[PDB]
Amino acid sequence: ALAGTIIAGASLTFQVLDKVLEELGKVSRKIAVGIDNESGGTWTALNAYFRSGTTDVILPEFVPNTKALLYSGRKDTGPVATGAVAAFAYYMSSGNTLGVMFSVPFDYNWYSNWWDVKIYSGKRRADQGMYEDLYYGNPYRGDNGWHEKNLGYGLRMKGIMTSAGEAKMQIKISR
Repeated sequence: ALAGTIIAGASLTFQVLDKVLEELGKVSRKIAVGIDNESGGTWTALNAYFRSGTTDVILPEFVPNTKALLYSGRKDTGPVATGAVAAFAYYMSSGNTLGVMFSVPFDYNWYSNWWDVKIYSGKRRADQGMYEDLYYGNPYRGDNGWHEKNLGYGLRMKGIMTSAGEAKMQIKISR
Protein backbone atom coordinates (compact mmCIF):
# COMPACT_ATOMS: atom_id res chain seq x y z
CA ALA A 1 0.00 0.00 0.00
CA LEU A 2 0.97 3.65 -0.34
CA ALA A 3 -1.09 5.12 2.52
CA GLY A 4 0.41 4.45 5.96
CA THR A 5 3.83 4.50 4.33
CA ILE A 6 6.60 7.07 3.94
CA ILE A 7 8.60 8.02 0.84
CA ALA A 8 11.48 10.31 -0.12
CA GLY A 9 10.25 13.86 0.39
CA ALA A 10 11.37 14.76 -3.13
CA SER A 11 9.23 12.11 -4.82
CA LEU A 12 5.92 13.35 -3.35
CA THR A 13 3.73 14.48 -6.26
CA PHE A 14 0.10 14.73 -7.33
CA GLN A 15 0.55 11.51 -9.34
CA VAL A 16 1.42 9.62 -6.13
CA LEU A 17 -1.49 11.15 -4.26
CA ASP A 18 -3.86 10.39 -7.12
CA LYS A 19 -2.75 6.76 -6.91
CA VAL A 20 -3.53 7.00 -3.19
CA LEU A 21 -7.08 7.95 -4.20
CA GLU A 22 -7.34 4.85 -6.41
CA GLU A 23 -6.12 2.75 -3.50
CA LEU A 24 -9.07 3.95 -1.38
CA GLY A 25 -11.43 2.26 -3.78
CA LYS A 26 -14.69 3.65 -5.10
CA VAL A 27 -16.35 5.78 -2.44
CA SER A 28 -17.90 9.15 -3.30
CA ARG A 29 -15.85 11.20 -0.81
CA LYS A 30 -12.23 10.55 0.07
CA ILE A 31 -8.89 12.26 0.57
CA ALA A 32 -5.24 11.45 -0.10
CA VAL A 33 -2.68 13.17 2.12
CA GLY A 34 1.03 13.76 1.65
CA ILE A 35 3.12 15.74 4.15
CA ASP A 36 6.82 16.39 3.40
CA ASN A 37 9.00 16.79 6.49
CA GLU A 38 11.89 19.25 6.09
CA SER A 39 11.77 20.54 9.67
CA GLY A 40 15.30 19.37 10.42
CA GLY A 41 13.96 16.72 12.76
CA THR A 42 11.97 13.49 13.08
CA TRP A 43 8.24 13.29 13.87
CA THR A 44 6.39 10.56 15.73
CA ALA A 45 2.69 9.95 15.20
CA LEU A 46 0.36 10.85 18.03
CA ASN A 47 -3.18 10.10 16.80
CA ALA A 48 -6.02 10.99 14.46
CA TYR A 49 -9.50 12.13 15.44
CA PHE A 50 -12.01 11.47 12.65
CA ARG A 51 -15.13 13.54 13.11
CA SER A 52 -16.70 12.13 9.94
CA GLY A 53 -15.67 9.13 7.89
CA THR A 54 -12.89 6.69 8.62
CA THR A 55 -9.50 5.39 7.46
CA ASP A 56 -8.16 1.91 6.55
CA VAL A 57 -4.51 2.58 7.34
CA ILE A 58 -2.54 3.67 10.37
CA LEU A 59 -0.62 6.89 10.82
CA PRO A 60 3.01 6.31 9.79
CA GLU A 61 4.55 6.12 13.26
CA PHE A 62 7.90 7.69 12.30
CA VAL A 63 8.64 10.39 9.76
CA PRO A 64 12.37 11.26 9.43
CA ASN A 65 13.70 14.52 7.98
CA THR A 66 13.59 14.60 4.13
CA LYS A 67 10.73 12.09 4.17
CA ALA A 68 7.06 12.44 3.25
CA LEU A 69 4.27 10.57 5.03
CA LEU A 70 1.29 9.25 3.04
CA TYR A 71 -2.14 8.95 4.64
CA SER A 72 -5.80 8.72 3.66
CA GLY A 73 -9.44 8.83 4.71
CA ARG A 74 -12.96 8.56 3.34
CA LYS A 75 -16.65 8.67 4.23
CA ASP A 76 -18.35 5.57 5.67
CA THR A 77 -19.66 3.37 2.87
CA GLY A 78 -23.39 3.03 2.33
CA PRO A 79 -26.51 5.25 2.07
CA VAL A 80 -25.28 7.91 4.53
CA ALA A 81 -24.76 11.50 3.37
CA THR A 82 -21.52 12.19 5.24
CA GLY A 83 -18.01 13.31 4.34
CA ALA A 84 -14.41 12.82 5.44
CA VAL A 85 -13.44 15.15 8.30
CA ALA A 86 -10.50 14.72 10.68
CA ALA A 87 -7.62 16.22 12.65
CA PHE A 88 -4.35 14.37 13.25
CA ALA A 89 -1.16 15.25 15.08
CA TYR A 90 2.53 14.35 14.99
CA TYR A 91 4.98 14.92 17.84
CA MET A 92 8.07 16.87 16.74
CA SER A 93 11.70 16.41 17.78
CA SER A 94 11.59 20.04 18.91
CA GLY A 95 9.02 19.02 21.50
CA ASN A 96 5.96 20.61 19.89
CA THR A 97 2.94 19.18 18.08
CA LEU A 98 2.09 19.56 14.41
CA GLY A 99 -1.68 19.60 13.99
CA VAL A 100 -3.40 18.98 10.66
CA MET A 101 -7.05 19.20 9.68
CA PHE A 102 -8.96 18.32 6.54
CA SER A 103 -12.64 18.66 5.87
CA VAL A 104 -14.22 17.02 2.81
CA PRO A 105 -18.01 17.53 3.15
CA PHE A 106 -20.68 15.52 1.35
CA ASP A 107 -22.77 18.54 0.34
CA TYR A 108 -21.02 20.98 -2.00
CA ASN A 109 -24.39 22.57 -2.66
CA TRP A 110 -23.65 24.67 0.42
CA TYR A 111 -20.09 23.78 1.48
CA SER A 112 -16.48 23.66 0.29
CA ASN A 113 -13.35 21.76 1.33
CA TRP A 114 -11.19 23.42 4.02
CA TRP A 115 -7.85 22.54 5.65
CA ASP A 116 -5.15 23.98 7.93
CA VAL A 117 -1.86 23.26 9.70
CA LYS A 118 -0.83 24.46 13.14
CA ILE A 119 1.93 23.91 15.70
CA TYR A 120 0.87 23.46 19.30
CA SER A 121 3.14 23.91 22.32
CA GLY A 122 4.05 20.55 23.84
CA LYS A 123 2.43 17.17 23.26
CA ARG A 124 -1.18 17.67 22.15
CA ARG A 125 -3.48 14.86 21.00
CA ALA A 126 -5.95 15.42 18.17
CA ASP A 127 -9.56 15.78 19.34
CA GLN A 128 -12.77 17.76 18.89
CA GLY A 129 -11.05 20.80 20.35
CA MET A 130 -8.09 20.75 17.98
CA TYR A 131 -10.52 20.13 15.14
CA GLU A 132 -12.53 23.20 16.11
CA ASP A 133 -9.35 25.23 16.52
CA LEU A 134 -8.25 24.52 12.93
CA TYR A 135 -11.67 24.58 11.22
CA TYR A 136 -13.08 27.59 13.03
CA GLY A 137 -9.92 29.68 13.08
CA ASN A 138 -8.76 30.77 9.64
CA PRO A 139 -8.55 27.57 7.51
CA TYR A 140 -7.52 27.59 3.87
CA ARG A 141 -10.05 26.46 1.29
CA GLY A 142 -9.71 23.47 -1.01
CA ASP A 143 -9.35 25.82 -3.96
CA ASN A 144 -6.76 24.04 -6.13
CA GLY A 145 -4.41 26.81 -5.07
CA TRP A 146 -1.10 26.88 -3.22
CA HIS A 147 -0.84 28.78 0.08
CA GLU A 148 1.84 29.31 2.73
CA LYS A 149 2.43 30.89 6.13
CA ASN A 150 4.87 30.92 9.04
CA LEU A 151 3.82 28.54 11.83
CA GLY A 152 6.05 30.19 14.42
CA TYR A 153 8.89 28.22 16.03
CA GLY A 154 11.08 29.06 13.04
CA LEU A 155 9.05 26.71 10.85
CA ARG A 156 6.82 27.35 7.83
CA MET A 157 4.37 25.39 5.72
CA LYS A 158 3.45 25.63 2.05
CA GLY A 159 0.66 23.51 0.63
CA ILE A 160 -2.43 22.86 -1.43
CA MET A 161 -5.75 20.99 -1.34
CA THR A 162 -8.07 20.34 -4.32
CA SER A 163 -11.74 21.33 -4.36
CA ALA A 164 -13.79 18.21 -5.12
CA GLY A 165 -15.07 14.91 -3.67
CA GLU A 166 -11.84 12.96 -4.18
CA ALA A 167 -9.41 15.39 -2.62
CA LYS A 168 -5.63 15.52 -2.74
CA MET A 169 -3.72 17.51 -0.14
CA GLN A 170 -0.03 18.19 -0.37
CA ILE A 171 1.95 19.95 2.37
CA LYS A 172 5.59 20.71 3.07
CA ILE A 173 6.88 21.71 6.51
CA SER A 174 10.20 23.54 6.19
CA ARG A 175 12.78 25.01 8.58
